[PDB]
Amino acid sequence: HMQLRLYNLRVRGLPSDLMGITDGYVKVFCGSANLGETSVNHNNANPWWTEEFSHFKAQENDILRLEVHDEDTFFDDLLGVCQRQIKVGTHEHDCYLKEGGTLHYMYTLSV
Ligand SMILES: [Ca+2]
Ligand SMILES: [Ca+2]
Ligand SMILES: [Ca+2]
Repeated sequence: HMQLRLYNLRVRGLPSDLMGITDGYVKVFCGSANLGETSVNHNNANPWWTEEFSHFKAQENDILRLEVHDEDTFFDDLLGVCQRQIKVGTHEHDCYLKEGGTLHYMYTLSV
């Protein structure tokens, strides 16, 4: 087992919602294990989140998948997906979201 820690999620420049400012949250997977989701950062085009995510059964080269969604009343909209293979150490990354904006994040993979 290796330990993965995913943290410092933030987005710059989310697009408009159908009505007003987007209500973003991030869902986190590692090797298709569901690691959970952040709270919704309501009415914020440039959110950052305090939440962090750990996975104590990771392996090097597992695929980290980050999904940025907009919360809505009837159907949430998936704005973008960032995927990469995890490497030992601490790494900072950014990702351009299909529907607009850029996601920045860090992770640490250990032991
Ligand atoms: Ca929407
Ligand atoms: Ca809103
Ligand atoms: Ca919304």
